[PDB]
Amino acid sequence: FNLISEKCDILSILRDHPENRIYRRKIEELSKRFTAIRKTKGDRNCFYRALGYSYLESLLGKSREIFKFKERVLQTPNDLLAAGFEEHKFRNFFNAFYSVVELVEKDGSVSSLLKVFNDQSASDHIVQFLRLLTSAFIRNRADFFRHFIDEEMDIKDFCTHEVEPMATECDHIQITALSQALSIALQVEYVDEMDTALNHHVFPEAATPSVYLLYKTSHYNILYA
Ligand SMILES: *CC(=O)/N=C/c1ccc(C)cc1
Repeated sequence: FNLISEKCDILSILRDHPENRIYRRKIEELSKRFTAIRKTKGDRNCFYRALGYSYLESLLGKSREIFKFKERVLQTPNDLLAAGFEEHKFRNFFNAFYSVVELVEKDGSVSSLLKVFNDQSASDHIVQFLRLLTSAFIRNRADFFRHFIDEEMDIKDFCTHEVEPMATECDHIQITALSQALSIALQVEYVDEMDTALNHHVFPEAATPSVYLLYKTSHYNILYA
């Protein structure tokens, strides 16, 4: 369980910030709204790894939602090809993501899903697939990211340097892009060391979330409502 942990009580993370007034206040508040947490390894891949695991976990036992997600995943090779990725270079990463989706359908257990995401090889193939898909979806919608995010940014250089490579950190653009690319509704809770309100953002704005993440000390952990 070195990449994604077992579930722990929310108040168990007080020990990560001992004798810190502001962290203690916000974790106590968070505990009023959430019951449990899973921790992720802080290796620069934790956003992709957390979102991937938590979203597939939320599908277990839901036969219609699994059918619809499988249908979308089968079309993602077309997104990658439209953005200029070559099939023989994405094949190994697509095949690893499709395999874990069939595992959700066929096997249906938390234990089996958690083993794949703690297997360094399988888990890293999954993360690399999610990074390529994020890149593709941004590149195919460059005017949308320029219009609504940043009219001055260089989209192709940004994807090359800050999306595709393993261990590169995320920002709002990557979160928005992967959310839209797989139709995943997610809520991020923010815990920083300023004397401010505990606050959250939902991606996309309207939505009812599937997934809850805690962003704290540059790190994304998984929350349970
Ligand atoms: C999301 C992820 O893997 N974060 C890792 C991390 C932890 C701490 C710092 C300072 C940078 C990156």
